[PDB]
Amino acid sequence: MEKALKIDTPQQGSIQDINHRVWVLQDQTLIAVPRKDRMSPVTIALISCRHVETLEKDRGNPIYLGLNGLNLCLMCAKVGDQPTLQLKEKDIMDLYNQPEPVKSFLFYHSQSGRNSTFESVAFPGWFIAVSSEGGCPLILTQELGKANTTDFGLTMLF
Repeated sequence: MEKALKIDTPQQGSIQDINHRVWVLQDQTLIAVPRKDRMSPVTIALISCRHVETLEKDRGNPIYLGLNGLNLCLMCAKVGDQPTLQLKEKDIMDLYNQPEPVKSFLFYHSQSGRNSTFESVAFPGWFIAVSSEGGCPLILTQELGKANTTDFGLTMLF
């Protein structure tokens, strides 16, 4: 069970509100559709990792998030070259329910001036990119040349 917090309840909402970038799971990949007739709204569920007792603390607080609709959540994968995101098949309420804080799916949450960032716990050095620039797919980046969006908020509701 959790220690003593006031944000244990799952907070589900969205991120499209940032720049009208709707997110759609398309052919096992999340892609932003900022201008498409075939768009589909989704939801983003965010919850703390109650089994943080065995996790790191120095680097920052690891938590988990997922899409609410087709049973899909963040998941680190590798293209046999470098790490990548795979939000397709994963459950968030399960990792919360059972003491299985799988770092490969957890992300350290941070903030830097009204902005929030999320770094891969199993593989630090990379940040999730919300893709609010042109309309790129949801991927992880380690360094960007002001071409992606790593620094942003969320529109999670409770």
